[PDB]
Amino acid sequence: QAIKCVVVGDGAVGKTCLLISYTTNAFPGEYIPTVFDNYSANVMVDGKPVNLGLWDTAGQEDYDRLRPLSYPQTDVFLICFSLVSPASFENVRAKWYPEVRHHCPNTPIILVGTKLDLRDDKDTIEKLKEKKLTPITYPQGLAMAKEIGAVKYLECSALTQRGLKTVFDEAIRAVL
Ligand SMILES: Nc1nc2c(ncn2[C@@H]2O[C@H](COP(=O)(O)OP(=O)(O)NP(=O)(O)O)[C@@H](O)[C@H]2O)c(=O)[nH]1
Ligand SMILES: [Mg+2]
Repeated sequence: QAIKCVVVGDGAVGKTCLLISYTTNAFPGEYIPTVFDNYSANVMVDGKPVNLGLWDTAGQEDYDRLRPLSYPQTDVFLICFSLVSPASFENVRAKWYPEVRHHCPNTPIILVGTKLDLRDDKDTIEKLKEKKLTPITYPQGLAMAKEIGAVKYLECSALTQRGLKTVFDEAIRAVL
């Protein structure tokens, strides 16, 4: 079964790394901003084989009139935000949930907190502290998910791969 999955979210949240770590079991060298890339993976979820078409989108605001072109016939959306960027988190409800629902009213949304490894990280906590900012907790993620009518909230690290397979397993489970 062919399943189309589109990934959106603010620039630098870890969309590309998420997709490349999942499909190749390797974390990308540098940070090259995505224009548009196309990945695929053969998955087995609950006894079913699936062709998972993964569509990587640009998080830069410049591509606002270009991004909705990826949206038709989408089976499941991943809206991504960094657990370590409150700003990216606020934009889940301010930008990404509205943009997805204006074009795809019904398509299931999975909300995905990325960079889980960085949540308990010393340098990062302290760097957010100096701006009177704090990492996004799990309860807040779940409330945001309910807020945007997401079908699942999941947390993962593209770096350690912690929670990474479940993201896509649940993405497929929201279509099936
Ligand atoms: N610690 C940590 N860093 C991560 C993780 N995922 C991505 N990063 C870092 O975050 C930066 C952005 O990653 P990237 O996947 O390119 O984000 P993006 O959402 O694709 N950006 P764009 O919208 O511009 O394409 C990179 O420096 C990358 O190494 C993660 O799970 N943990
Ligand atoms: Mg990218």
